[PDB]
Formats: sequence, structure tokens, C-alpha cells
Amino acid sequence: PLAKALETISGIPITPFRKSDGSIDWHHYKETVDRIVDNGIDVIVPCGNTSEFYALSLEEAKEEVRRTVEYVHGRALVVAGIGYATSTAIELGNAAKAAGADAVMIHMPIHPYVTAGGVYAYFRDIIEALDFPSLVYFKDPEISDRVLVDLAPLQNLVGVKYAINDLPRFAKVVRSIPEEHQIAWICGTAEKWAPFFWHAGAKGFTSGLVNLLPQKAVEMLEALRNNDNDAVWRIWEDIVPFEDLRGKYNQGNNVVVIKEAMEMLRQNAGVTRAPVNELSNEDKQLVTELLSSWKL
Amino acid sequence: LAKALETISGIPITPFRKSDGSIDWHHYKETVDRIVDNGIDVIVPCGNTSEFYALSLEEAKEEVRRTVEYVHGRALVVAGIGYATSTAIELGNAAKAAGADAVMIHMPIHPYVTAGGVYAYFRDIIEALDFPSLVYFKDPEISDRVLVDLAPLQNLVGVKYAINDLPRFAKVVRSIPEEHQIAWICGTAEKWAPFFWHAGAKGFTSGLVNLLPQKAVEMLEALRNNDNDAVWRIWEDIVPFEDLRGKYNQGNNVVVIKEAMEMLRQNAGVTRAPVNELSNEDKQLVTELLSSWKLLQPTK
Repeated sequence: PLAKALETISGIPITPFRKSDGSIDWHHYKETVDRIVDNGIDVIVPCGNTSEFYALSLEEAKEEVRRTVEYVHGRALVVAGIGYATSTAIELGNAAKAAGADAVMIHMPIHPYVTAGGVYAYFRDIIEALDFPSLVYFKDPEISDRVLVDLAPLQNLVGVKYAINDLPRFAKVVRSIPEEHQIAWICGTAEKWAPFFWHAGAKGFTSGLVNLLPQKAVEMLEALRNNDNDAVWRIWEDIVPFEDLRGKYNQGNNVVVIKEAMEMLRQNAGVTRAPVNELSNEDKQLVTELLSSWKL
Repeated sequence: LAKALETISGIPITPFRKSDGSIDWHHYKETVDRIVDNGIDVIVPCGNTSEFYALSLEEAKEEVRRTVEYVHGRALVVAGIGYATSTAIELGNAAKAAGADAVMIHMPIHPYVTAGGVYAYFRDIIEALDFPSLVYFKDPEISDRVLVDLAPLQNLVGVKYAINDLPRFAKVVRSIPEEHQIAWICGTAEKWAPFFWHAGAKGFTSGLVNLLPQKAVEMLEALRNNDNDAVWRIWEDIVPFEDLRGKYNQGNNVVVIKEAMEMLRQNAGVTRAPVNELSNEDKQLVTELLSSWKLLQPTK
């Protein structure tokens, strides 16, 4: 069951951009893909938010998925992020299907106006039109969890990346959906939140940290699976400062912190694309202090 | 051009068929006509009221083309554009070729944004297009310094300020020299227009024009004439409608307009997912609102 295979770490790769002209450096992307899949990560998500999906043209988005399937060459499941207007999401999905992806992850709609009934229809229509394994990234607190309960029966909804950091809500929705729907519950907010989500029912989590230190994410996963609380909290305390730094400025630092940290480690990442520019000298020092703390 | 933008910027809906969600261009033409034939001199296809993000890139381009055709000189056409910088530039160049007068760059929808990056985002698009541009500024987490730094751009002709923070708005208006000539537009419509006007705005956006353009015109004229009693009277009259549209964190923004238009026998069709039809409760609230405006036909 694909759902079971998704109950692990979903690594979200960065999309390296050249500082010179902002173009994608595919050689660097290959190095990123290798670092992730060659180090214990069995699920990779091109066109995810950590990939700066929205900074990519549709052609670039399709090519990233295409290149991912090629570079991965069976070493991991490939989940293609898709989004935008219904017809566009379907176009991206079909391109991903032909490219050889294993499933698609439907980003949450970015429209300024959304309602529960409309969000349900949005996801449902794309999943039914594609007739292909799909995951949904659920992150708007203003939209009722009932949407997930109603989508659960869909054959092709194999998982949900729950991204609302409301533990009571998550615990409740996990228990409001029959086991016969086989939904893989994944913490969509990474390592800082994974321990808490895990206790509440999650069996997997996303990670941007795998772009530089996949070993740390794997350690977290194994500790959680082994029910080794002591180890879990140890690795958590070790990782959370990095996640806190990424979360600065209402998450504005989310990808740029990863890229500047990678570059300080001499890994190739390049820069972020506008609407996000480089870190301030202040944050650069904080990144340095973190890597120093990790003895890297 | 900046001066011409100091007025009402009408944002047309994009009529969608209930049957298959396709765009009904005949209904779109009717909407464009209702807007421009009733005092509105600036129309903004691909605006958020137009459900821009629910349109494919090709549908967005076609809407701009259709607008230029249906308007045929009766008003300035400002094309909404957005997405990745290259994509925004593609949409912008398409609008230019279609005959648009300017473009409105939507606030980027990327989940991760920083002040320096947003500045670069807008700057890169404006410089690449070398065409009159407006920016929709609505994220309170992004410093107004971004606007101060963009102001010098020759092609930045206006800002649709959409952060309902009056002290912030009043200060940024006074932080940019007259030398940069910027049309300051209240991007949050009639409910906020009177307050923004007092603080320095000389224009405002409106979704209300899709059904009752005369009400929007009345507010603009009252504000321009400094007729305070009239401003507040018109304001109190329109607020309930804007509050109903604002329900569910703005989820009701367009659907309320469309169901209200249909009740008034104006062709609007429905909204596209991620927004579906109104609940019975809200349908009743729209009815009671139209009834209070004395717009519903007598029954018996």
C-alpha cells in the first residue's frame, strides 16, 4: 500500500538557483537529490514548498519533476507537487504522471478567498480528474477538518500532510476517519513539530533539513518508531533551533536559511528567488553559530 | 496616468457557468458594460474579484483581451498579473500586446516572503515590463519601506494599499516625495475608503460596481466634494454588504457578489472551487440586505 510507504520521512528538495541570473542549476539539483536519497530518505517531493514551487514557471516545475524521476532512478518514491487553478493542477499532474512520478501532492489553494465547501470541491475535482495517487497539504486553520473527513473515502487520496499546528485538532481528525480509508497521516511542519504530531497519530513527517543533514532526520524517525522518548527529545532539542531560525519573519526565512547553511557547509544551493533575498548579517551569524553548535 | 487612477478602480467578476465552470464571455461583456457605462473609468480584469487565481494562464490572458475589446476606449484597462517573476512578465507583456493601459502586480502568493525579496520581486517585474504598473500591497508582515524604495521607479504609477492600518498608511503616503508621483488607492473598498481618503488616498477599488456602480460613484463624489454628511450616509448604507462579503476570512468576497447579482437578475453565474455556493443562512442575509436597499421586486 502506497499509504504505508508514505509513513516515513518525505524529503522536500531545494531548487538551486544561480546567484548570477536566478536560473536553476540542475547539476546542483542532482547533488541535492543524491544527498537526500542516498542517505536514508525514501520519499522525495519535487515542487514542494521547500523547492520554492511558486517561484518556478510551469515549465520549470514540470522539468523539476521530470529531472527528479531521472536522478532518483528508483532509489525513492517521487511525489510531485502541483497546484494553481484546477485545469492547471491537472496539467501539472498529467505531466508528472507521464514523467514517471509515483503520486502528486496538491498544494493548498493560494486563492485569497476560500470556503470549506469550495476547498473540498477543489481537492476532490483534481484527484478525480487525475485518477492518480494523491496527497493534500492542509494548512489553513480557517477551513474545517471536515473537508479531510469528506475526502478520505476517495480511492486516490493516499495521505494528508497536515500542516495546522493545532494538536487537539489533529488528534481529533485522525480519530474521525475510519481505518478502512487508509490515509497516511504526515506531519507537514517538519522536525520541530514531528514528536508532538507522532504522539497524536502521525506516522511520517516532511523535512527540509534533509537538504543538508539527512542523518539527523533519519535519527528522529528511528527514535520515534522505536518509542525511544529519551532519544526523541535529545534529537529534537538538537534540531529545533535550526527550525526556529527557518521560521523567522512568519516563515520568510524557511528556505533561505537552508540555502545559506548549505553554502556555509560548502554544499551547492545557490540563492533563493525573489520574493526572498539573502539573510541579514545578524541571521548569518546565527546560522554560523548553529553549525558551530552542531560541530560541523 | 497616475492622476487618471485617482478614482474608482472597478474589479469585474469573471462569470462562470454552473454547468461546467466555463467562462461565459457574454455575461462578462454585460458586466464590463454595467461597470464602464455607469461612471467607472478604470476597470481591472484579472483582479481578485475576478477570481484571477481560479483562471488558467490562458484564461487570464484572454480575459484581458476580451476586456480591451468590450471596453473599446471607454475606460482605462489595468491588467492583473502575478505568479513567478517570469510568469508575471509573460502575463504583463501579453496585456501590453492586447492593448491594456497598465498592469497591477498582485501581492506574491509565495508562503515565504521577506521585505528585501518582495522589493526585488516587484522591482524586477516593473523594470522588465517597462510599462505602467501598480502594486497590490497587502501583507502587514512586510515593511512599508518596500514602497518607499520602489517609488522612484518611473513606471510605478500607483499603489493599491491593502493593509487596513491607518497610521501605517498615513505615514507611508507622507514618506514618499511628490517627485515620485504615486496614485494612492485604497485597496480594501468602500468600507475603508472614507478612512483612507482622510489619510491621503485619492481613489479606491470596488467589487460593488459589479451590481450597483452608482453607489460607488456616490461615495467617490461625496469624498471629492468633502461632503462629510453624505460620505457617512453612503458608507453606513454600504458597510453591511461589505461585511457580508468579508465573512469566513473573506471567503464570501466574490460569491456574495455573484448571488446578489443573480437575485437582481444580473448574469453572474457561480464561483469556481475553492469557493462554492452560499449556505441557506447566507442566502437569506443577502436577500435581507437587498431588501433593505429596496432593490428586490415586490411580492404577493
